[PDB]
Amino acid sequence: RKIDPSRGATLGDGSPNDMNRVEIGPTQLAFAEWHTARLDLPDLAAMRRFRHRRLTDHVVARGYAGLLMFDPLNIRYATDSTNMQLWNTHNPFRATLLCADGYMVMWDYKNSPFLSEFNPLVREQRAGADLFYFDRGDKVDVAADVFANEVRILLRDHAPGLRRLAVDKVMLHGLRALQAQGFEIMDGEEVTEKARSVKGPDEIRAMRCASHACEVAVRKMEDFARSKVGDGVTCENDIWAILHSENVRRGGEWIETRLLASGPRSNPWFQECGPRVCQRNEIISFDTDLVGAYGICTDISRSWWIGDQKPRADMIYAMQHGVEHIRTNMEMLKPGVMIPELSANTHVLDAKFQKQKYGCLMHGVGLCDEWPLVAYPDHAVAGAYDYPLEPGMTLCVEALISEEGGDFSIKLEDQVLITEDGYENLTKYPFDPALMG
Amino acid sequence: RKIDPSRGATLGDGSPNDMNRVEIGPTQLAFAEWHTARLDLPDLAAMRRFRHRRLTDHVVARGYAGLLMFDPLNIRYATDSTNMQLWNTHNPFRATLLCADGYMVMWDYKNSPFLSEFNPLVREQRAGADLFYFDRGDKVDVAADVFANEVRILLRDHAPGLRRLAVDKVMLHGLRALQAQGFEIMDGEEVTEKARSVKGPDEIRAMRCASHACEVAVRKMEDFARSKVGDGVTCENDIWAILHSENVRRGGEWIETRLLASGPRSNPWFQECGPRVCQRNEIISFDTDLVGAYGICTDISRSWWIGDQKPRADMIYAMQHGVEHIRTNMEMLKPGVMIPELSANTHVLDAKFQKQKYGCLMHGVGLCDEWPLVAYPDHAVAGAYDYPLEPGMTLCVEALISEEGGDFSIKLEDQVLITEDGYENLTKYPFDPALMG
Ligand SMILES: [Fe+3]
Ligand SMILES: [Fe+3]
Ligand SMILES: [Fe+3]
Ligand SMILES: [Fe+3]
Repeated sequence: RKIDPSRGATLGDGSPNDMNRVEIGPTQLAFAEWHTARLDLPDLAAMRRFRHRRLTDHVVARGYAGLLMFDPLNIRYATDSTNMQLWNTHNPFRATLLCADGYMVMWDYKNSPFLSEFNPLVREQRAGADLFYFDRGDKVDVAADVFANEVRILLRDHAPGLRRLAVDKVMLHGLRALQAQGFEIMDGEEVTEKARSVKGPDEIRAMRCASHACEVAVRKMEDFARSKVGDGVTCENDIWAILHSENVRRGGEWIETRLLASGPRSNPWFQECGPRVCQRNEIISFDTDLVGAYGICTDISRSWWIGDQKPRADMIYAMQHGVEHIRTNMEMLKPGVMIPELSANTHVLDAKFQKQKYGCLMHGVGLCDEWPLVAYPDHAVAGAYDYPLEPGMTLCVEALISEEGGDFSIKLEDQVLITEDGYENLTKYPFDPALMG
Repeated sequence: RKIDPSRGATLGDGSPNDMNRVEIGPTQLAFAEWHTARLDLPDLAAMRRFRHRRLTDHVVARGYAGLLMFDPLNIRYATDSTNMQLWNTHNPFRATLLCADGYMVMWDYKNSPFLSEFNPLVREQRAGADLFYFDRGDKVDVAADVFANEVRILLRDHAPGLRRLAVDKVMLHGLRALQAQGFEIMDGEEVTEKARSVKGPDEIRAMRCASHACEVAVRKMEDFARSKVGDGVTCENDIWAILHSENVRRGGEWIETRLLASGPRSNPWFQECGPRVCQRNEIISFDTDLVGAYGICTDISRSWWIGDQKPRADMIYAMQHGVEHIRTNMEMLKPGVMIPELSANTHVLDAKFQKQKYGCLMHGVGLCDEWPLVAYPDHAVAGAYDYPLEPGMTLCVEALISEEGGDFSIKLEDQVLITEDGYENLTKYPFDPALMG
C-alpha cells in the first residue's frame, strides 16, 4: 500500500513509498502543491549525509573527541530523527554522540529505539541518557555515571587519546559525571550553530519546499481573516488557528511563538495572540516563526489591513518604510561581507521608529532561528560575530516599524539565501496592497 | 471595549475585562462552554499567590538562598507569564529568580519587559539573562558575569548569608559565572517538581476548565474522523489538525508529542502522526499530551474504531483489558500511599502485553507531564520516589495494551485528582462503544 502508487519503491525524496512506514514527512497535499509549483524534492539520504559530514568536519577542525547533543533541534540536525520533539525541548530524555571519526550513537527513549533506524548514519540505538528529576527521582547520579562511562568507552574507541567533549546543553548531574570520566567539556552550541550555518544543495531544496507550504498556509489564514473579520466573534486565536491546522495538514511540526496581534495590541510588539475579537479597519500583524515541512523553519512576517476604508496615512508610511528597510538591507547580502559590516551599514530607520525597533536586522534560519544574529549598530557587540557570509547561508531580513506609544506596528520579514554572486529572496508572499497604498 | 460587556471591571477569573489588555487567556468560546458546564473559574491572582507561597516555602524548607529558573515551564509556574514559550524551551533568553524572602525578579527578552507586569509578585523586570551562542556569539562570558553579579547582589539583600542557589537548568557559561560569585549550585528541578506536585484550590478549578476544553476539542476531532475516514484522502495529520485548531480556539498553547497513529502504525507505540491516509475498519489510537487553557496540561489517551464491521475480538479484549488496568490502579489512589506501593500493587497485564507496556502506570501532570513517575515493578528504582501521595496531587493513569509483533495498540489514559478521602477522576471522555463491545 503506497503513499504514491504512481511511483516505485521510493518517493521522489528517496523515502520509502509505503503508507505503513515508520517515517513521517510531507503529506500528499504538500507533495501535490510542490509538483504544481515545479519544486525539486530534497534527496533525504544525501541531505542527512551532508549534515553528518559537515558536523563531523566541525568536530575534527576543532580537535575535539566528539560532540554530545541533548537539544532536540541539534539532534534533528545530526540525525533527522524526531521523537516527541516539544516534550524533548524541556525534558532531556535523548542524546546523540558524534565521535571524531564520524561514528554516531543515539540514546533514545527506553521504549522507542526504532525511531532513528531509518538513518543508518545512526550506528547504535541505546537508552538511559535521561538524567532529570522527573525521569529518575532521587536516583539520577547512578544513571549519570552509567551513561558517562558509555561515552568514555565510545570515545576511547572512536576518538583515542582525545579529552575534549563539546556538549550543547546538559543537566548538572550529567556534567559532573562526564567531568569525572576525565572529559574537558567544551561549548557544543558554537559547534552546532556554525555547522547549521551553511545549508547543502538538498537542505536548500527542502527549504524551498517548506517555504512554499508555509506561504500556502498563510494565504489560507488570510482568506479566512478577510472573510470573517467584522462578524463580532472571530478572535486573534481563531485566525491563528488556521496557520496551525494548515501547517500540520502539510506535514509541519509546530509554531515557536504567539506573534499574531490585532488592533492596538500590536504596539508594543511581542504581545501574544489571544481572545481579542478582531475588527474591521484594523491592522493585523503577525510573524509565522514556523517549523514546517521536512522540519524546516519558515520565519516570515506580514501586516494586513482588513476593512473597506483606506488605512491611516501613518500606516501606509510605516509599511512602505519597512519594505524599504528590508529591501535595502537585503541588497547588502553577498559572500565575504562580515556580519558587523551588515550592522554598520544598515538602512537607518526614522527617528520615531528607532526606540522600538527589532532586536536585530537579520538572523540565521534553518530548523528554527539560528546563528548568526545581526544586531543594529547601537546594540552590536564588538568581537561577537567576526565572520564572513558564505554561500548556502540562509537569513531572515527583519523590519519592525513601531511608533513609541503608538497605535499599531508594522512587522515585515523575508527569508533569503546567500548564493555565489549575491542573494536570492526565497519569500514570494505579497505585501498588503492597501497598506502599500 | 470589554471581553465580557455582561460584567464589570474584571472577568469571572479576576483578569481585566478589556479586549485590548496585554494578558491572554481563554476565549469567549471557552468561557461560554464552561459556563454551560457550570464550572467555577479560577481566581488567577489567588492561584498565582498560592504558587509563589508554595515555591517560596520550598526554597526556605531547604535552607537555600534562592531558586533561579530558566525552564519556561518553571517560569510559568512561578510567574504565570508566557513569552514565546516554545522558542524559549530551546533558546534560554528568560530567567526568574525567587529569593528566600519571596522577592522575585524576571530577566525577560530585551524588548518585552511588559509581559510579566500583570503579576505584581514579579517585583522587577530586567534583561540580559540570555547566555547562549545564538544571542551573544563569542561574547557570552562578559554577559554571564554581569548577570551573575546581579544575582549575587539580589541575594545579599534578600537572602543575606546564604550561599546555596538551586538552578533548574543553566548554560555552562552561566554555571561557571554563578560559581565564581561563590554560589553553591543545587538541583532546581527537585525544588520545582516538588512544588508543582501539589495543586491549590484555584489550580484545581483551572484544570477542570482546561480538561473540559481539551475534551471538547477531542470530540471535534472524533466528529471529523468518523465523518471523513474512508474518503481515501484524509490522513493522520488531517485528523490531528482538528485537535491543534480546536485547542487554540479555546486559548490552548501547544501539543507536546505527535502521538496519533492509525492502523498498523500504532504497534509498536510511539510512531508519530503523519501522512498515512486512514482507512475504514482500523483503530486510530492517540494521546492528547496537550497544553491547553490557562496553560494547564490535559494528557489523555483514547483508541477509536471507525468502520461498519465489528472490530476483531483481540481489539475488544485489549480495550477491555486497558480499561480494567486503569480502573484497578486508580482504585489504589489515596493520600498516604507511597509511590512504590503503587508500583508493587499494580494490576498485572497479561503476558502478551508485558513486553511492550508503557514506561509507567502513572505520572504527575500540571503545566505538562510532571513528577512523580510511577514505574511498573520490573523497572521501579528502589529509593528513587520514597514519598506519600498528598491531597491536591493530580496524576494521569496509563494503559498501553500492545501485542509484541502485533497489529495495533490500545492506548488509554485518564487524569485524576487526589482528594482527602481518595481520588476523583477528572476525565469524562467516553470509551469507544464498538471497541468496548
Ligand atoms: Fe520571525
Ligand atoms: Fe525573525
Ligand atoms: Fe499521555
Ligand atoms: Fe501520560
